[PDB]
Amino acid sequence: AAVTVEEVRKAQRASGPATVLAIGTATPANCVHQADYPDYYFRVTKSDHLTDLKEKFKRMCDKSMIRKRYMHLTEEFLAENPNMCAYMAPSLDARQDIVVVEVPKLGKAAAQKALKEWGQPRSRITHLVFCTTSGVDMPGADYQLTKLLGLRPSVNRLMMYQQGSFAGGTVLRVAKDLAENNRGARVLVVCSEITAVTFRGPSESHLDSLVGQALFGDGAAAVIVGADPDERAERPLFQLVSAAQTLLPDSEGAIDGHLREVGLTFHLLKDVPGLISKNIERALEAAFAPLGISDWNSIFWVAHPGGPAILDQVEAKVSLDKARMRATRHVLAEYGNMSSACVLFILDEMRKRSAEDGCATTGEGLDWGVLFGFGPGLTVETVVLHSVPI
Amino acid sequence: VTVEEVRKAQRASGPATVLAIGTATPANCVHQADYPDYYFRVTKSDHLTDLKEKFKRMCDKSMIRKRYMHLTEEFLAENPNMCAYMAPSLDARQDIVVVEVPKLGKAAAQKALKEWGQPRSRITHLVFCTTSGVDMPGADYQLTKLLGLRPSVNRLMMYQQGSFAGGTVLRVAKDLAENNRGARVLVVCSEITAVTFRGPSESHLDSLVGQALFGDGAAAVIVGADPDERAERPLFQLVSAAQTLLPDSEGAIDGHLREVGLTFHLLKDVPGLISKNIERALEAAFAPLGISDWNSIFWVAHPGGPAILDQVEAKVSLDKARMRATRHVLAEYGNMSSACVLFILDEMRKRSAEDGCATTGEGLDWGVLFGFGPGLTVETVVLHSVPI
Repeated sequence: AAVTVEEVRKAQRASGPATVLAIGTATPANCVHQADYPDYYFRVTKSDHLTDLKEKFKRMCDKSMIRKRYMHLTEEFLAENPNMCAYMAPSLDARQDIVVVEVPKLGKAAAQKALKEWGQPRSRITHLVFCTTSGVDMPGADYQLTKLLGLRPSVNRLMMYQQGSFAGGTVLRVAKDLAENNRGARVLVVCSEITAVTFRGPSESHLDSLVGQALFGDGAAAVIVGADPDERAERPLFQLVSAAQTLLPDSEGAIDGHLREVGLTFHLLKDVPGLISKNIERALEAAFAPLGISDWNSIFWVAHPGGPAILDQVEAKVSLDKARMRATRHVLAEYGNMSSACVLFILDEMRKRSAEDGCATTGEGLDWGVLFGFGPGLTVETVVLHSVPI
Repeated sequence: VTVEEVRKAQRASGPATVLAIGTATPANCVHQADYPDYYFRVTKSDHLTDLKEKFKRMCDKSMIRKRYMHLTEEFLAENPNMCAYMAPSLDARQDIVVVEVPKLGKAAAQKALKEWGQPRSRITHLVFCTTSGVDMPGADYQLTKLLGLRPSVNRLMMYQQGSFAGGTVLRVAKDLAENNRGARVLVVCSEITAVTFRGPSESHLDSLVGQALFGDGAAAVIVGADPDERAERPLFQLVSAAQTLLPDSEGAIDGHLREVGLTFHLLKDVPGLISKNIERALEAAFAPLGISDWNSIFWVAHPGGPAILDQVEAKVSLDKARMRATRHVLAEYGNMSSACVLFILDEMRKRSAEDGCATTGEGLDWGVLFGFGPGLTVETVVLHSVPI
């Protein structure tokens, strides 16, 4: 009645670009070393008699380029739940009972670290973006995390369920609009993935699911995003310049994922590394041409480590310097494939190594960077990042 | 090129505007007057006469005249596990909704896109919201294919949201259309009850009441900033958007996706809790605008149930005409979860047209859209009508 909508819009809106104010990561305590996983996995699933199948899983884990992973699932638990140890056995209820609890709990550990580095009180958080691919529930994990952290009972929550490995970029793309369109907004972004929904025994008939057993790991990464940082009170890490999403052509059913009574099952049709390599440059050009940037070796890289073959085939297609994917490959080695949370681990790794290596910026000395998310549909999320002087 | 130069050229200017609304439902229509007989027949529960009497009272007090349901008596005959109260059936239910949910959303999206009149290539964002099943790639991907939208459309997949997500999608579309020059957000809420349909159980009347209220439907809305005065005709403006959790409302509405499907659980007094807090939500949204006469703003309230509307309307002594659109959608469609408030929007502007009302908001200037759902979550969207 007093103010007009244009006056509200003018007042409501923020200035400046969405900025990463803090990054925090967390994993389950239980740590499984990749060198020992073929024996561990084949023992807990009672499959040591399938010798030829175990030999293939050994080479699978050898090619994985993963040194270790963290998993909430323990041998003691798995001994009590043979329905989650067989390849195809009704067990979704058992799996949901775990993830609907542990996924929010692990996200709290990651967000607690991000908030402590942030230094501001939780009460300043105005937006919560929670993303997971491990189970669904109502109220969602976003509700669980809010209660666990004690966030304001008016936080604008966004719950990303069953998204897939590309959601790491989707959450940044979402946070970018939330922080930039609302003046004092402070967005807590949380990705949390626990493999208890996809863990299952081996089968010589469904080898695509076997690679998942060699790559998927548990973990959560939290990020605090906001525009117009408070100087001397907040420490800008990266800037979210732009975000785009796209579907690669001829990639229709490349990676399918179905939530059934046997839990979450993944199905691999078509060459995923090849499909990404053939089109990565086109994604790079769409995001950096209006920027006047052509040298793909002049920008710091953040790529979802879906598998070592994806990294190799993209690094070879565009002739990347082997230092550009150093942070990406490092996270894959110490954590495995953690689905959406992976790209947020690499961000934390890149900035951590940069400050420890005396780089000029948080982006390995470079100014501009690119963040790639890869997942079902052959969806590619592309986020143009910018570093901050160190 | 510096980041600041990007930000200035990349963000939109005016307020987020609803440019079109389209709705769609399954063909099969089921009349509330016959549902007690039908429901207890297909579920083979006619031996529970005392229960059938309770259900009949549920349906008669529901203020629902008819509902649309993809589930047919023929299909239910071939799937007795979905007619039982608790029997393994998630695979069967998923097989339906992963296919029909995007398809029903396509029917509504076609309508909306037609009224919009612009080429489908101009759609830059897609927000897909459903509580009926999950899949990878999600329903957003299937709809992108079905509609022929551009690859590179920015998709947001809202799975397993609940009955408050009608407001959620608007909140999302608002920030998307306002921060990005040229963005045109296609918003689709699509719900199908084949994931919650189940037989009756004397020990769980709360699940039984869901069987009397929930219905199928999809609604599409096209949201954009800075409309084209020539090619585009605005319908509503999204001024603000806010979500909040209601105190002492823990466990009021729970929903679990299990091997027997999606089961709903009811604790506490949902209408009493929403009525007890509705005035705080109004004041929080409208006090900074100088508004305090709830009778002089149009209303779009999620019709989670008749009691909710009655008790909210009684709390603020609402002019009974303020809920006519909400209650009509409830009567003619039932509780379609997230899509409800969008159906109500469409019925508001349409009734506003054939009535000779000065605005799309029943002649009024400012309005409120409420979404109610699990966590006792309340979404509050402040709207502004458009002159007719």
